[PDB]
Parts: sequence; structure tokens; C-alpha cells
Amino acid sequence: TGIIMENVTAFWEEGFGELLEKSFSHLCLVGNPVLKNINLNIEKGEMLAITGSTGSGKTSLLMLILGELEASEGIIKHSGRVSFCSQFSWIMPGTIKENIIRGVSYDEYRYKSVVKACQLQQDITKFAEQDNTVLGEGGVTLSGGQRARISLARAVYKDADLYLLDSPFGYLDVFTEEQVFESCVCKLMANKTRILVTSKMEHLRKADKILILHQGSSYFYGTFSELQSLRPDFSSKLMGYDTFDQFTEERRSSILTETLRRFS
Ligand SMILES: Nc1ncnc2c1ncn2[C@@H]1O[C@H](COP(=O)(O)OP(=O)(O)OP(=O)(O)O)[C@@H](O)[C@H]1O
Ligand SMILES: [Cl-]
Ligand SMILES: [Cl-]
Ligand SMILES: [Mg+2]
Repeated sequence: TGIIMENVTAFWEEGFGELLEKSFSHLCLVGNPVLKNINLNIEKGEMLAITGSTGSGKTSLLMLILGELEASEGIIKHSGRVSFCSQFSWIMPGTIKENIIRGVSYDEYRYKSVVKACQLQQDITKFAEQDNTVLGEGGVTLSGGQRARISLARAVYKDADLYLLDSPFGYLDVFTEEQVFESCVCKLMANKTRILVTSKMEHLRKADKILILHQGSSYFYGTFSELQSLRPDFSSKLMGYDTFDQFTEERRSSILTETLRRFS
């Protein structure tokens, strides 16, 4: 189904700061909002790209949809099974395959296609036991991207109506990340309602709707075209760099943040 948030606002409630960690008790006392006057309308099959200054409420907006945070004000509609893929890539003890199809019914196909799209083929081929290689909790010897991709694969493979993808593209193997973005998010999932948190411009360009957060507020919402005209200062500064999307995730974020401060 689609997802809608009409003038939503949420506040810090004890525990949510404890949940996220997977001073808070001051924010809770003061009663400051984590998100404020959040507005969005996504149609089934559309892909929403979320971005913004670091620590602006992106991961939180997600927890909201997940129902781990409630909307003190405003309406929030969406339905069906939702699949979440956190910034923290978690690996459970078992095989690469086991990690991906765990708790869900198997489908030779569906599986092969996800594994392919997520670019896991280039990985499991380096292993003597392919996707049958046994991992130890946390997949410690694996690389950041390898875990991220395995983590994504697991999320994508699940059958759901809404897919919440929190910053999966933030590692050094940037080229692979670009391939994954296309074949998985843009192609393979093209007809699935999906929200993607990111710091890569290209992801905005190719999104149906954009959403830029900053200091818990909505700095912008709307298509990419609307973005260029209604936020010329921002859009100009960001399209300035030739190869921004290949800057470290840290560098990308530090710019978005600084830029967002200048044109608040
Ligand atoms: N109203 C507020 N007053 C003071 N600090 C806040 C407020 N709202 C958020 N913050 C700070 O900014 C953070 C934003 O939370 P959240 O992680 O949901 O946003 P985010 O953009 O996903 O952050 P990150 O991108 O680093 O994961 C809060 O955890 C807290 O550190
Ligand atoms: Cl390692
Ligand atoms: Cl690692
Ligand atoms: Mg986050």
C-alpha cells in the first residue's frame, strides 16, 4: 500500500532513546519534539528518498512508521507488512543464505534474484562454500559493505508492502553501492513502496519524492525538480561537486549539514 503522514509530530518518550542506541532523559523532561510538522504522501510503488543534516531525525521518522514512536499530533496512514533494514547491519550465527531467508518461506527464485541484485554473487563466489559459508554472529571478518549487502538482502527478500531502508549505502566500495542502488532499489523493487535514507544525490534525482530533514524539522518535501527551483541555494551548492556521491559517507554528511545550516 502507500504511506501518508499528514502534519505529524512526535516527542521524546523515555525508552525511545534507549531503543535508538541499537542526554536523552533531559530531552524527555524538557518535552522537545524529535520530529515536527512532518508531511508526506507516498503512492504504492513510489520510492521516497530521505536525507539531511546528520542527527536530523531520519532514523527516527522510520521508527515512527515502525510504531516504536508515536505521533503526538497529526495523522499517519499506511498498511501491510513493513520490512526494516537498520543502519546497523546485524549478522546472526548461521550461513550467508540462512541469514537472508531466515524465518521466511524459501523460493529458489526470489532468493537467486535478491542475491543477484544485491551484488552478493561477487562476494559468495570468493568463498569455497559460496552462500553456504558459515558466519559467526556479527560477521566480524566480513567487510562493512558485505554485511550491509547481506543485511539488505535479508530485508528485500522479506515479502512486504513497505520497505524501510536506513542508510545502507555508506561504505568504501562505492561502485558496488551504485550497482546495488540500480539493480536492487530501482529495478528489482521498482513496484514496491520503499523509503530510502541516504546521503547520495543520485538517489534523490532518481526518487519519486524527496524529504530533507534538519534540526527535527522538514527543510523540504517534494520532487527533485521542485527541489532545484524552490531551494536554489541548496541545490546549487550540492550539484556543484562533480563526484559527491563518491565522497566518504562522513564527508557527504558533513557537507549536507553545513549546507543546511547556511540556507536554513
Ligand atoms: N528536539 C531535539 N532537541 C535536542 N536534540 C535532538 C532533538 N531531536 C533530535 N535530537 C538529537 O538529534 C538526534 C536525531 O535522532 P535520529 O537518529 O532519529 O535522527 P537521524 O537523522 O537518523 O540521526 P543519524 O542520521 O545520525 O542516525 C537525536 O537522537 C538527538 O541526538
Ligand atoms: Cl573485518
Ligand atoms: Cl567489517
Ligand atoms: Mg540514522
